[PDB]
Formats: sequence, C-alpha cells, structure tokens
Amino acid sequence: KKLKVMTVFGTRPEAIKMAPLVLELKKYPEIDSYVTVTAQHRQMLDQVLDAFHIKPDFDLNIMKERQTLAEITSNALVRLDELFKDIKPDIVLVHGDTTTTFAGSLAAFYHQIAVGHVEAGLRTGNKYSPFPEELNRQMTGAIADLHFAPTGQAKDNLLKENKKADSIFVTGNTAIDALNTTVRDGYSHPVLDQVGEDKMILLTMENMFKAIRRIVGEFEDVQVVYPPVVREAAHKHDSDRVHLIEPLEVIDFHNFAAKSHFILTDGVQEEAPSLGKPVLVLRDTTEGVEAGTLKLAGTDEENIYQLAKQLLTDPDEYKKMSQASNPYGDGEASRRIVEELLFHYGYRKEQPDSFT
Amino acid sequence: MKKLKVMTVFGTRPEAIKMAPLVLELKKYPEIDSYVTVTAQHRQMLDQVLDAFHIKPDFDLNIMKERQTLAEITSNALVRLDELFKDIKPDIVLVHGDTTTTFAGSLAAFYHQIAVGHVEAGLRTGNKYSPFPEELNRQMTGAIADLHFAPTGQAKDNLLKENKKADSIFVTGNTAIDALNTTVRDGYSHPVLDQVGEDKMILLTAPMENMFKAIRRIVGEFEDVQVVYPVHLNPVVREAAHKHFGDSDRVHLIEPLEVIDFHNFAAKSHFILTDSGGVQEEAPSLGKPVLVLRDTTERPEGVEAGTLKLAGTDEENIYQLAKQLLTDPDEYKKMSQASNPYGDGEASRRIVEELLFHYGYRKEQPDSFTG
Repeated sequence: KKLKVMTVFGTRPEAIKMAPLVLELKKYPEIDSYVTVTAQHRQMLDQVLDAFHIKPDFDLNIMKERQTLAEITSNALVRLDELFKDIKPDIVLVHGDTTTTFAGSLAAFYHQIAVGHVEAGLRTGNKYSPFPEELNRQMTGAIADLHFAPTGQAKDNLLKENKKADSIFVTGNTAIDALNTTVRDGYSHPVLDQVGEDKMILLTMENMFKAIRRIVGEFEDVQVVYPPVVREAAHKHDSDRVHLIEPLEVIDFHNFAAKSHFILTDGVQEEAPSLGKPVLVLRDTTEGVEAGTLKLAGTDEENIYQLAKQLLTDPDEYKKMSQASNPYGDGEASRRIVEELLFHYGYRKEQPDSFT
Repeated sequence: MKKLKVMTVFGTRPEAIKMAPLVLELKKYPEIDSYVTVTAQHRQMLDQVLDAFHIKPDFDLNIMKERQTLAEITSNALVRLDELFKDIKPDIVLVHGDTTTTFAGSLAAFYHQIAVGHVEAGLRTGNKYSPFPEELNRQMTGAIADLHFAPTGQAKDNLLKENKKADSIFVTGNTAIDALNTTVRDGYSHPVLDQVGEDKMILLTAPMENMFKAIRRIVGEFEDVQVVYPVHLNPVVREAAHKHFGDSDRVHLIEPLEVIDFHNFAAKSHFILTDSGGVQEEAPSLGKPVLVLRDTTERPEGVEAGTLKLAGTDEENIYQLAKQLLTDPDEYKKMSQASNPYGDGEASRRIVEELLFHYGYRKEQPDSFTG
C-alpha cells in the first residue's frame, strides 16, 4: 500500500538539515513518514522541531556524555536495533557523518532495511580529519542503498569508490531548504533594533578583532553583531556599535544572517550564500570560493581590513557576492529526494533531475 | 631500536588455521614484539589448532555470540576489544577476513587511532546481502584498514576499484597454504588409515546418490582403491549409504574432520572429490588433484591453472573423471604438478616483511605473490 519511510535525527545541525525533508515526505499519499529522534537531551531538538511543527514518533534516549566512542556506538546500535525490531520501515533515511548516523545504518542493515544516505559523498581523504566523521561517512556509504550527493564532487567521490551511478543522485544541500522555513521577516530581537537600518556585519587571532574594531571606528554607519576567547574578545570590543551577544541558536543565526549586510567567519558558508550575503572566510585553505559566494580572508589586520573595507565601499564587488547564486542549494533538495524514492521504489514513472 | 607492538586477533577455527602461521612468522623477528588475542566464547574450540602451532594466547576475550543478534554481538565485541586496546595499545592490529568480531575489532582500534592490517583483504561479491553480513563486514573493515594483504591480484583489483591507494595493497597469497607446512605431519596416524594400508585412497567431501553410485562402480572396477568419507551421520545419508555402499569393505564413512586432520588425510590421498572452496585452495598445494563436484566453479583461477576440475553432479561423469585419474598417469601428473594459483606457503613472510618495510625497519620490500 504505502511506502514506510523513517527519518532518524540526533543532533541539532541534523534536525535543521533534515526538517525540510521530513516536511516534503508529508505531501505524498504513497509515503507513510515516521520521525525517529536519537538524542540524549531532547531539549536540544525542541526549537527546530517546533519551527517545522514536527512531532517525533519515536524517541531514543542515547547517552553520549561521559562515554567513549565504542560505548556511544554500541548504545546507539542496541537501541536502534530494538526499535527497527518493532517498527520495520521499508527505508531508513540517515544524515551526515555522526556516530549515530553510522550506528542506525548498521542497525538497519542487520534487519535488512534499506538505507538512504542524505548528504552523501563528502571526503577529506584523511582518515583522522575529521575523526571519527570521515570514517562514519565512509562506513555508512558502504551500507547506504541510495546516495543523495549534495554536489557533483560528492558524486565523483562515490563513483570513485565503485558505487553504481544509478544509485547516486546530486541533490544540492538540504540546508538551503531549511532557510525557506526558518527565515521570517517579523523576527524580533533587540540587538537587531540597536542596529536599525545600519549596515550590520555578522561575526562568527585577535588581529581579526583589531581589524574589525578599526572598521567599526571608521564606519559609523556599520554595526557588528557577535555571538580565553570570550575574554580577549571583550577587550578589543566599550564599543557602542559592536554588540557582543550570547551565542545565537540556528533559527536565530539564520535570521541574523538574513538581515546582515555581510558575514565574517572561520558551515555558514553554504547557508548564507543563498541569502545573498557575502562571506569573507578567515583561513588560507578552505577545503563559493570559486562561484564568488565566499571570498578568502587571512589572519592579517591589513588583509582583513582591506577586504572588509572593500565590501563597504565598492558597491560593485559587494553586489558581485550578493548576486552570486549558491552552488550548494536551490532549495528543492528534499523534494528531489522524495521524488527519487518514489521513482526508485516504483511508485512513479519519471525521476527528478539532478541539481546542477 | 624500538620494537613494533603487533597484535593478532582471531577467534574461530578457520581464522586460527589462517592466522596461526602469521603468529609464528612474527615470533621470528626481534624487531617485533607481538601479542595474540583470541575472541572465542568457548576457548576449547581453539585448543587443537593452538597446540598444533604451539601458541599460548596473551589475551583471551570470551565474546558471547550464542543466541545473540548481530547488533548484540557487534556491540559485545566492540566493547571488549575497545577496553583491551585502551589498556594495551599495540602499534598495529592484525585482523582476518570477514567475521563480525573482525570488523568490531577494526573499529575498536580505529577509535584509538591504532593502525589496522587486514589479512585476506579484498574478497568481493556485488551482493550487499550475500554473504550476510560477511560481505558488508569485509567492506567496512576495508574502509578502516591501513594495509591490505590481498590473497590474489583480483583482490588487489577489487580494492583499487574502490579507491584504496596502491601503495597500501599487497598480494601475498592465501596464508591458508602457509598452515600446511606446520599442520601436515610425516608421522600422522588414524585407525582409518591403517585399514586403508597402502591402497590408493580417494577422499570425499560434500544428488549425493549420484556420487555414491559413481564411487561404488569405481570401488568395484579397482580393488586397490579405498574411499574415505568424513560425514556427520544423518537419516538420509544413513540410508543413502546403506543402499550403495552397503557391503563394500573399502568405503569408510568416518567423523567430520577438523582442518588439522583434513590436511593429513588430504596429504595421504590419491585424489579428492569436494565441493568446498577450502579444499580447492589448499589441497593442490599438497599436490593432490581435485575433482570439484559442481557445474559452476567458485575458484575460476584453479580451473585455469589445471588445479581443479568441474565434474558436475551426473553419476557417469564423476565415474569417468575419477577413473581417468586412477588409470591415466599423464592426466594425473598434469593436475598433481600444476601451480597453485592461490599461494605458495610464503604469505605470512610476505606480510611481515611488508610491516617491517612500512615502519622503517627495512629498506627493501618482499616479492609480491605471482603464482
């Protein structure tokens, strides 16, 4: 009758990236969508779950605090095994490279349940960076029946590992998708009022703080929003237009990234880009750096200052980064995913088009 | 210098036959400080092997697998081998093939950043669920290994196809052949072998009715031939054998043989009729022709090398093939003298010179297995 699909959450970065997908799943009569939460402190996923109005079907308390990787792995494994024991979904959708993402895929394999891997194919090439992230990705790929690659790069990796072409779909990052639900206009926040209609620059070694402070001190029409470092930061920034606030949470961050002129960071480099906000990255090597959606800053005062300065003055180069279309998302990823499932499982005759 | 802490991890009888030879090589190099860890729930299941090779395990983990789900075994093995590695920290961990515990031991080492050397690496099937979960196990362990000791060039190729660096894959040949050097005994004995005396002995390993008929004929045409059949008795076979074998004083149904004991009977056979992939890769190393009772072989290389022979299941074919091997000496010699595609008893050695090369103990690398 209906194809039973189960999405499995755990961390907040996952809740977002998977929320749009849990929603797309709802628009289709053929699908019977379940949401499984694999988080210790549920207090973590409530915010996001409410923003999308998702009410989990299953909730597995899975302790990750004060526990080794093996323990986490096994706890996650034993709980998920006992869950799939009862429910028996046709396909299990899993995301990224978290330990739980691996455990559930493995747990699903033991019961022979199919596994669709969201945000599949990212590789560092180095087995210990990130650790254990990279191998989690690598091991989940060996299980995954379907691979939802965000980018052709990722599909090339999957292909280079001998995975059939016919099972890899370039989707574009579901992250963008989240934006179209998280970014409202009526966002209320005092720190964003203190900014009013003045160019607002969202900020994520002290040279950075020295470079910006100047920029602040020189451009009265500019303001800085800003989530051993909490100490050194407070010294460089007494400043009336550089608001040193408390760490904003994803839904919050997105809104800040929304009403901000441009952002400085050292992740965000995929979300912001589709919100038309230029991003100066503070690194020499960054694993939009070729699309014009993310310019490369350094660690030097001059460079950071000159570059940050350029965006405020030069109207054209600023508009260059504000018009540059995001290479990771066109916000129709969840949908191309569910449309693929349905075609795969023979519910529909036509398959979607890979995102380009 | 600084010795290399090497650990060997195994827990079944088939892994034991394949890893014991590696355990002995390691003990021959002062450059290495090697440990042995057995993970068999019931430690006695490994005595016979362990004693043949004079190995006293350093560590014994009674991982339980009885009435346990893959999830639980996977979690039991992980938890215990993790605990162990926290406390011992070997430089490299050597694991074998595709058992669940093997994979779990590979992940335990990974969580402690301990390198992993994979023995008998690269065997593939494009089937996610066949064998299950063996197939997946070999792939995930393949994702963790640092060194891949491939049995053959095909294994090497399967590994290259999945983007593993070539500077980390070694075709060493199957270490199973290495075992024969230690297991086979000049002085071996068994009451069955006495009753057989000096008669050409055919060794059978499993339409079984069709095979018994073939055998009957042969035992009848030739009086200097005795047949030894190791089975665990059962109702069908019981009757199946009373019909055909009935009152043939030269056909011996005997107990299922432990690998150590199978090596010895093989070494004393004239030829062998099997359907086992095990006997198809090792018996040839003892120089005994092998009649594989299947229509589709699983060891293609062997058929090409002239080591095995597909005899199908039909009665008459098995009869003429077999009969051919007793009468035609040329034919026989051909088989009995072919080169075993699967290794030359040097796998273990190749494996260790490799480690000694990888870690800077030696400037030179071992000949890769050509065969």
